[PDB]
Parts: sequence; structure tokens; C-alpha cells
Amino acid sequence: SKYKLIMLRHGEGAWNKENRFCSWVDQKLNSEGMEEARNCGKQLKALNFEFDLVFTSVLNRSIHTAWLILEELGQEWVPVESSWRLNERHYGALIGLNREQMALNHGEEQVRLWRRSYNVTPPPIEESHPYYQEIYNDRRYKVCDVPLDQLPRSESLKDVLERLLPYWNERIAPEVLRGKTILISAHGNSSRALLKHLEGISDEDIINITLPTGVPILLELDENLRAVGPHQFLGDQEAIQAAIKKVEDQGKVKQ
Amino acid sequence: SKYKLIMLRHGEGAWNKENRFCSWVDQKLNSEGMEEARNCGKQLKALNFEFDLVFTSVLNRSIHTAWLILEELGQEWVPVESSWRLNERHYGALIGLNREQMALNHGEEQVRLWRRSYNVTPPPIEESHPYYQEIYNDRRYKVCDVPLDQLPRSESLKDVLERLLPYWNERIAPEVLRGKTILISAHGNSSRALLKHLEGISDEDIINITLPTGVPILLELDENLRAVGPHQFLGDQEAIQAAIKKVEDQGKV
Repeated sequence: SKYKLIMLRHGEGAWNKENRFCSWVDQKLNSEGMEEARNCGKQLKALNFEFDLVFTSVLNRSIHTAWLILEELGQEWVPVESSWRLNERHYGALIGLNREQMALNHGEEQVRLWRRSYNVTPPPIEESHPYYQEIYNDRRYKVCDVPLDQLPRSESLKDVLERLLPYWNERIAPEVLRGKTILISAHGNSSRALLKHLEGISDEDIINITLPTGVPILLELDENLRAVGPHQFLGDQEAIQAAIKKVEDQGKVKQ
Repeated sequence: SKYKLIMLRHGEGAWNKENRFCSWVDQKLNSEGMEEARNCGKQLKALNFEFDLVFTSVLNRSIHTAWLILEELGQEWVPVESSWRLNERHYGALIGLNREQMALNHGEEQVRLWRRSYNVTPPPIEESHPYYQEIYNDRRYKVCDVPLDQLPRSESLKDVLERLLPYWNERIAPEVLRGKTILISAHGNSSRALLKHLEGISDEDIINITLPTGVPILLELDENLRAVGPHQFLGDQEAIQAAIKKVEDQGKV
């Protein structure tokens, strides 16, 4: 049998235009980001999607994105489950820093590795970090399946997959095998981690995969829950590639 | 008390101003109703409420109310569960009708009986009813714990309690006993039904209970989940009483 699923990363937030790593900072979507969610909902409605379950991270921007999509579909009653295991990759000390500034300071090559490599680990976030308290003092991280003091302080994409894969295998994949229609409202890198696994993308090739914000990602899996083909982006392909280039360019110096 | 619970009915919808029985019609909250939800959230935040689980009906206005409350609390991550068993009382054929016009035609006392009686069952909604289709052709009622054909077509307040109690016993009560702080986002009459059970209100006294829209209701329970005292509306009592009178006045000529 063949199964289809939808995953996407939420829309824009304030730090997007500012070009700052957001990661675990619980920033809300801005007007534009909310509209992006509604657009995704409208596309899914057009395809007559009837979701059975929705999975999100515990970062409110992914949750609000799901809620907006469900409203566009008139499916607000559909069960939603949120887990830190779908949280965006933890950028550690890099959180809050400007990507272009990092390019000027450390070079475009190093920034590309920090952002897209599989094994490179960002420096861990310190208690002195401006956004440390706001993150680790929140109750949502006191009731995770992992103690507060044991949650990551930074993550390589490999680290993300290691804490995300179990959640996929144990709580999402079973529903897919049951023929349920699932929506995963996630983030840029946590989505890349999942795709790397499902599509069998190599450590080297994953570095060139960049996902645009607020765009439905369609994926078809086979009986062995493996991608039948590469992931596809729903929408105008030219605007999608342009959005991807925009994200890539955030890590480059002006030319 | 040993445990604390919060329940409430959502804010205004378009049919509030039109003064029409909404019931199972999946009407959305209007601007004012959304604001009412934000006010509940702010009031609960001011009292340090930290929810562990939220229960709602499958009518979107109660779900959106919960979502707006959680946003104000910065608790969007809190688990939410929805069930038709928390749905508002089914007004059957009376759905869509104007309360004041009905009071004019049949008498204020007659309408008050239909609205607040514990025992009187409204006439069942027929397939010929203008809103029958919009209700029973929705997928949410194809995946309930009972077949679509088994869902009610009208309910007395007693009928409501009979189908709501199983959910309280099976899903909600256990969580409360575990010490979890629960929020129940329900409706006018489904909430009256639960209160009757928790406070041991008699069939006669329940008729006099009218709940204001968008006002948190605090209930303190003992080890046996029995109310230790009457429910407590959280807010300015004068404004809350005016809000209650507002609902009562919808049935007056």
C-alpha cells in the first residue's frame, strides 16, 4: 500500500526579517506568518484533506499554525498532540544572533555548516545567555518525557533526529500504517531531520536541503514507511524556489 | 477543598444578537465572543491557573474558546481533548427559532420551561428542518463513540446529563483525582448539567440556574469529587449578575 502525509514549517515571525536564529525561543507568528498558515489551510482544503490527527512541537508558533490550518478546514475538532520532540533544532549559544553577522564574523562556509550540516554541533547555550531563562523556566519543559536538566543545550541535526525519530516511529508512524491522514506542523530543521530519515538522504546531501516557510510538504511512503519519491512542495514552484534562495541567502554576505 | 476545577461557557456568536437557539448548529464565535474568551484567559492568568488538560465539545466555538484561553495563559502546549458528550443540549426542532418571538406567541413561562426544565424534551429535529443537514452531514459525528444514527435528535437537560456523565466518569474524573488542574470549555446547558451532578442540585433547583457567557466557574471538590460549596463565578459579581440577567431576558417579551 501507499500512504501520503503532510508536513510543513510555520510561517514568518519577527526574527525572520531581522535574520536572527530563533530556535527554542518561543516567539509567536506575526501577521504575515498567520496569513501563511491560512494559505496552507486553503490549499489543503482545495485538495479536500480530511485530517485524523495533527502533531506539533511545544513551541506555540507550530501550535498556532496547526490551529489556523484546522480553522480553514473547519476541522478544529481533529485531535492535536504536541511534543518537544518536534521542537526546532536547538541552536545553543547561536540563539538570537544575526545569521549575516555570523557570516561576516566566521565566514559563509562555517555558517553553512552550522545551519545545514548533519554532524556539526552549535556551541551550547549558557545560563548567562540572554534567552536562557525564558526557555528553561517554562513549565512545558518540566513535564516532558525527559527531565528539565537533561534537555539539550544545543543540537546537531543528528542530535535532532535522535530525539525525533523515536517520536515518529512510536507515535506518528503507527497512525500512518493505520491509513490515517496526518499533518505534522513543525519547523525548518526538525522537518529536515525527518525528511533525511524518510528519504534516506546522505549526511552530505542533507546539507543542500533547505525548506521554505509556510509551504505544504507532500510525502508519499511505502509499506516500509520509506519515501516512494522525494518530497514535493505544494504551490507555485517559482515562488517556492525564490523563498528557498531567500533562506539560503540569509547566511551570505552582501554582494 | 482537595481539588479545584474550572468550567465555563463560551462567549457570543451571531445568534446571540439575533436571539436564536443555536444548540448543535456549529456557529463560530463573533468578535465579541472571542474577546470574552480572552478575558477569561486573562482572569485565569491573574489567578495563576496552570492547566494540565483541557476538555471541550466538538462544536468549534468551545474549541476556539479553549485555544484563546490557552493563548492568553501562554499554555498553548497543554493537551486538549474534545467530545460530543460535552456538546450543548440539543434543542431539536427549536433550533434556529427566535426566543423572544416564541415567548410572545406562547408566553414567557412556556419558553422559560422549555429553556430551563430538567425533564422536558424538545421536539426532535426533522430532516426537513433547515439546519438538519448542516449538523448531521459533518464528519465529526461519523467518528463518535456511537453511530451517527444513534446521536440524539433532541434532549431534555436530563438526557444531556445521561450522555455527559459517562464522559465525566471515564475521562475527566480520573484526571481530577490524579491532582491535574482541568479546564472544561463547554456550553450553557451542558455546563448546567455537570453542575447539577457535582453540586447535587435537585431537579427543581436546577431550573433556576442560568450561566453567564464567558465567565470562569470555579468548583472546589472533595475526595469523592463532590462540590464543597456552590460554584464560584470568578470576576466582578455585579457584572456577572447582569450577564446572567441578560441571558434570562432573552426569553422575555
